[PDB]
Amino acid sequence: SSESRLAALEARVTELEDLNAIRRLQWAYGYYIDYNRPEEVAGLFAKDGAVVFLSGEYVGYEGVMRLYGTWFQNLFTGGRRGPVHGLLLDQFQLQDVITIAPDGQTAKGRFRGILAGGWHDDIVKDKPEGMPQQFWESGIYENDYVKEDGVWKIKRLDYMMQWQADYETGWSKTIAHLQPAAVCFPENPIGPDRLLPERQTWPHRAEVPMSFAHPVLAKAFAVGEFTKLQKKW
Amino acid sequence: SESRLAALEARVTELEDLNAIRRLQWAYGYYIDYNRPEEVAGLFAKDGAVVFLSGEYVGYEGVMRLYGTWFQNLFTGGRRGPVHGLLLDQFQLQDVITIAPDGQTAKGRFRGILAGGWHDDIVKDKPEGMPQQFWESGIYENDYVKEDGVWKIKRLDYMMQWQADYETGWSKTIQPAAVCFPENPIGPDRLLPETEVRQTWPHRAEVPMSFAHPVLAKAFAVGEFTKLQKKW
Amino acid sequence: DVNASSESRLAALEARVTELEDLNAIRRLQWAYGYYIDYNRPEEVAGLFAKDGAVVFLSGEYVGYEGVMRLYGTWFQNLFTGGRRGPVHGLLLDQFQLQDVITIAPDGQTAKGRFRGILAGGWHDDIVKDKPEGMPQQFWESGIYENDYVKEDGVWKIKRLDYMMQWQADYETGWSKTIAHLQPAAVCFPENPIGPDRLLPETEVRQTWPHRAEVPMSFAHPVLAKAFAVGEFTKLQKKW
Ligand SMILES: COc1cc([C@@H](O)[C@@H](CO)c2ccc(O)c(OC)c2)ccc1O
Repeated sequence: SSESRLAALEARVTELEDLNAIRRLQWAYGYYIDYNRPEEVAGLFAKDGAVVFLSGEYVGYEGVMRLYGTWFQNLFTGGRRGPVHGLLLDQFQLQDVITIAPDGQTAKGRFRGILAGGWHDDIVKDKPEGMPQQFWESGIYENDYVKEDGVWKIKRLDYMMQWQADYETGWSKTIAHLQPAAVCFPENPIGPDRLLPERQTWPHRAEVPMSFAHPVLAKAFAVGEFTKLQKKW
Repeated sequence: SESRLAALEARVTELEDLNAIRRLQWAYGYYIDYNRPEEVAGLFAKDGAVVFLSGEYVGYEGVMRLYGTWFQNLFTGGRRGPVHGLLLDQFQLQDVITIAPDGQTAKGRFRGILAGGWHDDIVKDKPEGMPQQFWESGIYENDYVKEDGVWKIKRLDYMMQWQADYETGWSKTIQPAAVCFPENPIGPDRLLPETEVRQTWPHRAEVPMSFAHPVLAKAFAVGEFTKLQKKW
Repeated sequence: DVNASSESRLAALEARVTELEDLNAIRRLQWAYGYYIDYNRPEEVAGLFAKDGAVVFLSGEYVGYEGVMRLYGTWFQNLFTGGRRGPVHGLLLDQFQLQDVITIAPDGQTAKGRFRGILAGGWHDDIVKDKPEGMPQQFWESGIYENDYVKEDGVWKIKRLDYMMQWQADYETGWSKTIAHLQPAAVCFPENPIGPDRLLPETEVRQTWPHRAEVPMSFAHPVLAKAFAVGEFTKLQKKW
């Protein structure tokens, strides 16, 4: 009942540091992607970590460099570390809800991003056909983390786009586009390492289940009890 | 050593308390974006209240009536969301939380920015007089209680600051007293005093800060600094 | 560590808790800063600063209470509200604050922090008669902060507030349509009543969106730290 108190405090302070460290991975991730810097992004990942993009997984430093570098950086900046003249890709990061597992060796986190993106008139000659010149996009992250040798790293980065808009017309006017199945790397040089089982896009919606327990009611939370209090109108 | 331990334990409790109160607001946001009124109501103390457009919605009943009977019916036709073509993302940010000296209540300032709308696929279901797609921002100055060791929302006070049709923007935007529940099926339980009534954008009104000046505290006096400012 | 003394363990916990409180206090200065500037309240802003602190605006420094009152009061408050503490009818200047990455120095007495803002700004049609010529009626703007902090007598204060605008847009036309405007060097106060106390070197002059320039990260790589080397990862990237 002094050793017990110290050990219990040490655990509590470790969890507070764990939360800060995991939130920092996401906030840093954002500052690196805004500048199309895939190297810093890949270094955030456990070597067996993955990024989920278009219903596949891009695995390890190779997969992360392929997605953010071979695909995105070539597409957006012509294969230059950013930022560069006339290219905006700000993915503002916010609203972290992080859950450390009981053993303190893994964690989950919900986050979200809002992207303001575009090719300025000065560089729109370099914009790929079929991309809007300036756009908004938002999505939800439900990510996994691992603590390796005392350091938190990204184990799974799963960004689920919720909506997109052309700046000029807004989210209400976006045309649905049917998403074909990806071909994997290596046959597809920018493809995923592997496919997920069985997402079509805005205006279609699908819940992203919360990784976090109800913060007041926890496992006792029952929807139906509360639904009884609502009426038709 | 007992004095030192107890003082450390208190400091760690306050750090946990700040995280727990911020979590209520961030979770609140993820639930409201999905028109999930049950999860929202469960965040509240049983004697909690929501202040919306100068009325109070009291307890689980008031909270279910505001977010369920009114908003969920309005936006999704009375379905837990998210649903096809309906956007109601209220991004939550910029927490400044003050735990009371006794550690049993707290205040927090927060803010939200809402991207909202009916996609062309579902605008047939949009009520008349609502814009198809809009931005809105507002400020929260909330109250919290720690009940049986658990932080809960005591008073959620959201004050809308501006709204814009997506197409025209906030500069180009163009309000009766509420009728209470139950005569108004979606009304508040009670009205705020006229003195606390807010008119909307372009009309503005300060939302006083719940937090002390973070550097000067009680010593902060505006007039001392105003002396240094000139006309231009 | 079951082999460490209880004293060493206590002291090490006390240091750890102090660092966690330091991070919260520094983030609070930026979040509070934002709520004060959104209301055009220069006095509360000035009080956040060390007395020898500065704000970097357009390649100059505004130094101490005087400089901070001059930038936010004499210049900005006069420009936006006609010299009234806000908020006021029809005037929007919301600079949403987010995405803190804060690094406390080893000695615990200084700190750096990266942050960013996104501004939704404008004059409502009701007050646009009072808008200065050459300013858009409604606009977006975003910028990056790389700030310095000092802990004075156990209180964290802003030592250097360095806001670097990254982009701006007229609401109607968007960031892709913004016209580059060549930015002349500032004239200092006092010859310029709203000017900086001193200029930064030409080498620190920034031209504006669509021109871009990195704002180096104040933080180490959060996983690899000083071991992070770009070239090792660049080897894994191919042409496409
Ligand atoms: C009180 O809690 C909140 C309420 C809001 C509403 O302003 C939003 C979304 O419910 C709204 C926007 C446009 C409307 O026409 C509308 O009509 C009822 C409601 C936003 C944030 C809150 O926390």
